[PDB]
Amino acid sequence: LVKMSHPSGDVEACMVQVTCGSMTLNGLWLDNTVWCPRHVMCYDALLISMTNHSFSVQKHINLRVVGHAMQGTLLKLTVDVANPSTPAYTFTTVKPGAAFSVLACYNGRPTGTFTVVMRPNYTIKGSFLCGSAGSVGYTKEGSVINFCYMHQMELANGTHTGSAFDGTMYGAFMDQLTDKYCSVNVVAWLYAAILNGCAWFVKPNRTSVVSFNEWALANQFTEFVGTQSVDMLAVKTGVAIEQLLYAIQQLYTGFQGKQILGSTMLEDEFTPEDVNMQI
Amino acid sequence: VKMSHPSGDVEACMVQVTCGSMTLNGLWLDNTVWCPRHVMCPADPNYDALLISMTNHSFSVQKHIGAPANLRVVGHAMQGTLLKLTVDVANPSTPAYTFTTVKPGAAFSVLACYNGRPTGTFTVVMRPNYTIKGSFLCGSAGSVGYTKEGSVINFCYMHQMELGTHTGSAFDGTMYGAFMDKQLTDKYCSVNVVAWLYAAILNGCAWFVKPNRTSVVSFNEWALANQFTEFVGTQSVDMLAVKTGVAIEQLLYAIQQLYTGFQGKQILGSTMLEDEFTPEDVNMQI
Repeated sequence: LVKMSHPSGDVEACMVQVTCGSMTLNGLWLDNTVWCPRHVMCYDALLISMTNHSFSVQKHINLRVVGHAMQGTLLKLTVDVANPSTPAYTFTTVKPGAAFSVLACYNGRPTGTFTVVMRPNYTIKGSFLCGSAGSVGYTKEGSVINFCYMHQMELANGTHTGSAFDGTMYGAFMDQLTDKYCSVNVVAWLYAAILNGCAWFVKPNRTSVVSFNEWALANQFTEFVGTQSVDMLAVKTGVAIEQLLYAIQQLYTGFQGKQILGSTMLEDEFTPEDVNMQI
Repeated sequence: VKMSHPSGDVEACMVQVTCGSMTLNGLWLDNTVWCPRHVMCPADPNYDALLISMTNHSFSVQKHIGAPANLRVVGHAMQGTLLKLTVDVANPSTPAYTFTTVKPGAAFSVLACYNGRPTGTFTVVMRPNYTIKGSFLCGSAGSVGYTKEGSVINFCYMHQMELGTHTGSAFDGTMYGAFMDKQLTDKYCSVNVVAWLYAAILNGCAWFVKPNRTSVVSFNEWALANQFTEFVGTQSVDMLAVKTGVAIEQLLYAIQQLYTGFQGKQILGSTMLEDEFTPEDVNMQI
């Protein structure tokens, strides 16, 4: 079990530096659009201020701005060349629990890639430094890249958030509720354990989904919704979901010893789809 | 967080290499395609023999990503556990590159491929027993590991086999830890826990740094019998030691008492030690 990101090449070819007056950060060049975070101008008063000569766009790794809009927390620039390296793409929101890949960029230059999970408090625990705004998070299905996160800000140490390409910011933060354990990913990780001969924590005892979801409201766990991915894990291991929901209720109380895939606490950052693909 | 280099560069150089009924990945730089030598093996073999049996067209090289399609093999040599295949088209997308061998504790990025197609990228550290903890399935041999200083790619790994651990070749042909294409006990990476501690100090968890200090030379001989690696300090560590004020010898003592166990305490809310982040990592991310 490894934190595994999509290869970053397709996205790499779309990362541009967008600049406006003093501030500069990362932009996403798709077709004739350049997406970027709007605080590049620091709002409706600020938009009237600018002209197309207020934005310069550079590709590092020759563009003129001939259009300007704002859409939510995002600037929708238009440019005179369609990116010849534009992947087949989509805009979509990620619901909490789900994982996506991040291309961390600075001054329009990609420098790192890693995977994060969209936390239940609508933040993400990645590694972002000053000027990484405009880095893009994405997943990939078949051949269609699917862009789901533009980076914008850092709330406290290590907690970051950002927007979907519809301009909406995750968790409505303007340019934090308590975190919870993603119950369905914990379930996946527990199945991953069983599939690697580490099954000391399984009992015949069971907790119904409804009982667990009530218990979850009281202990900062997410509502469990079963999926085909989880069901396939159930079949292969022989161990029912509800057994795992019981073991969670007990393991949270403490590991009393005793390890699971090298960890002393619960892991909620690997998804069912993650586990299936890797095991 | 575990953080791999962008892969677009390397993605441009991945090909599929076919020989008989066997297919895996190769790396395409200049006129040379490197691939693991067991692509020659039908379902203990004698590689020098099979390499003789190789005819002008026993090798086929497809490139799937970017602009297709097929490359003609023009000559074939063996080197170590790899094949050096020469092709008449030079890779236009070849970058500046070197062939470095990583040492244990060092971290490199892997690009996992299947039939020439990149499918995922992650980061491993090379284990003290010369294995890596990857995610690799059938047909992933040929997947390459690399680091990038400047815009220079340091290719350091070609994936060969599964032992649940993994190993492969340096690009000079030599398998890591001298495994054969037909496991000693792991140890804790002393310098990487030093680096991990330093990230704890830098983050507000500083309780373990008693003013007592164990020297390098003595921690080392201690390590030889408690499954730690010989500590070798580096300028990267020293930056992490000036920024905190805590001396290396302090944490070397702290490892000696923390190995016994955490006595009901948390560092980074970890009960065991983490040896999978490097001083370079800490320096970059904190």
